Amino acid sequence: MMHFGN
Amino acid sequence: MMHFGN
Amino acid sequence: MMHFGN
Amino acid sequence: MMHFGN
Amino acid sequence: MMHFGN
Amino acid sequence: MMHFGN
Amino acid sequence: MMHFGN
Amino acid sequence: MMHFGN
Amino acid sequence: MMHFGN
Amino acid sequence: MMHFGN
Amino acid sequence: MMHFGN
Amino acid sequence: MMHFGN
Repeated sequence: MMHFGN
Repeated sequence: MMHFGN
Repeated sequence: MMHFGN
Repeated sequence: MMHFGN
Repeated sequence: MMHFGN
Repeated sequence: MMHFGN
Repeated sequence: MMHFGN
Repeated sequence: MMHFGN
Repeated sequence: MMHFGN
Repeated sequence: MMHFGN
Repeated sequence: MMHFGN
Repeated sequence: MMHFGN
């Protein structure tokens, strides 16, 4: 999984 | 935001 | 799955 | 927003 | 499935 | 923030 | 199921 | 709000 | 399940 | 808020 | 599970 | 806040 956030 | 997952 | 959001 | 999924 | 929204 | 995981 | 609301 | 579920 | 809210 | 779960 | 909140 | 768990 790859998560990109603030 | 981006979420790449299964 | 691929999710693109705010 | 974009959701690509099954 | 592909969903494009606000 | 970025999280790359399984 | 997919629900989109306020 | 968005809810994607079974 | 995926839930997006306030 | 986002909750990704089973 | 992944939870993102305040 | 973020919680990644099982």
